[PDB]
Amino acid sequence: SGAIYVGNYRVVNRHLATHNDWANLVWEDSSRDLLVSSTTAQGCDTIARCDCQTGVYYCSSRRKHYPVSFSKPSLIFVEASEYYPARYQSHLMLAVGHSEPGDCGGILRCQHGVVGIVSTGGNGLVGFADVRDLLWLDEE
Ligand SMILES: Cn1ncc2ccc(CN3C[C@@H](C(N)=O)CCC3=O)cc21
Ligand SMILES: [Zn+2]
Repeated sequence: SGAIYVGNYRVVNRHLATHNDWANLVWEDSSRDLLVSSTTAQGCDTIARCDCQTGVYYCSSRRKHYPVSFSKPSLIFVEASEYYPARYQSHLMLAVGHSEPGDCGGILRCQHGVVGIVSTGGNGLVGFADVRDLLWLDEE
């Protein structure tokens, strides 16, 4: 579990969005496993606007923050799960690291701010849904 709070927006994994998130929906994309909803309170996170490929992510299954190298956002095939059938997920970045399904929502960050959230994994590879291209998150 986990979310990004920037301005009057909440960014979560689409498969973990609540009824309030869908009722207050701003934007969602199944192929990215992302959903953004509106909030009443101002958020404190800053989205990174960069092409960093090094950062740190939080892994709830280890209660640890791991420094990683990660790939550029790309279209990657993702196996079937209880949430989606087998499909290609876009804007996904992989790193060599530990993750389990419940780790989705854990933030990946670089020196410039929030890069993305854990969304996929397995076989010692963790996958993050990129958010750096969503420039509108920085303005109302
Ligand atoms: C985060 N993580 N670490 C290992 C691992 C193994 C399997 C899965 C399966 N999965 C894929 C997600 C998607 N973005 O398609 C949806 C939710 C989900 O349970 C995730 C995993
Ligand atoms: Zn950066």
